[PDB]
Amino acid sequence: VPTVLQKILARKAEEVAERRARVNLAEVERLARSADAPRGFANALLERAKRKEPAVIAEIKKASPSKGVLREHFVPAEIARSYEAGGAACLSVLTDVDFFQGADAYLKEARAACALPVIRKDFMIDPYQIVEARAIGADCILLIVSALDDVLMAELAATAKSVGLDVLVEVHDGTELERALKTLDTPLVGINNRNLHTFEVSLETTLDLLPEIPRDRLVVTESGILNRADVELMEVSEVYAFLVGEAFMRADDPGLELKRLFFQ
Ligand SMILES: O=C(O)c1ccccc1NC[C@@H](O)[C@H](O)[C@H](O)COP(=O)(O)O
Repeated sequence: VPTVLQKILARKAEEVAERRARVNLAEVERLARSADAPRGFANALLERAKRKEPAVIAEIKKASPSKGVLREHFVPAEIARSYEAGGAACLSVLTDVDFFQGADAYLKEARAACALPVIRKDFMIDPYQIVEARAIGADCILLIVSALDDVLMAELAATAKSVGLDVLVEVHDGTELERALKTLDTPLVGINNRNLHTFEVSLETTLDLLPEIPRDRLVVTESGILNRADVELMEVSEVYAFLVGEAFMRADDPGLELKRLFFQ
């Protein structure tokens, strides 16, 4: 529905077709069976959150639709190592090329550089992309409720499980939340505080949904985390899992900014 999302998804269908033409599904499936074992993306968040410790998914993002270029000097392996040293639980690596100035290679490089699990941050609309995520070494994929009907969403999640990927489902409102909870049993329920129609950010997007989130799910609050008051708000509300990019991409030492926001 969101205009920018429609444009991304239209492009995404083209890119999938183009890649499938060059590398067909059977080959991507062979590469996925051969990849390094998944590192346990959900487990890494769950083991910290259950101890009331910050579970930070640190995001490697060169540019974005809402902000333009976020980091001039962009070396994924170095960002990954800084993130790990600063206390991140997992990484998020944008692999979308035309809207986030990302690349699949950035995920391979970030993952090889550290021992943390990595979510492929991209726009999944086709089982091909899910199998491909595992072939490039991802430990988790992203499903965006705004972008999917329920049957397709269940199908993509089932494809992910069958290649050993964890699933992060992202919602923006109560209607999307209830579709996600009814359709998927992943524990990882991501709430995006950034409205994709206006690009406005509200941390209360997360807080207002907590009364509908079962205790067997883990809330991952996404976007808008910029300062320590934001972190305090979430932790007092018993939100311990975060997806954060801009706050770190604007800093000289991204891992140090992570330590300053979460571990002092
Ligand atoms: O950030 C954007 O401009 C944007 C635009 C269109 C679609 C999705 C978008 N962002 C996806 C969102 O998951 C963010 O990359 C992460 O939540 C990290 O947010 P940040 O901490 O950088 O505000």
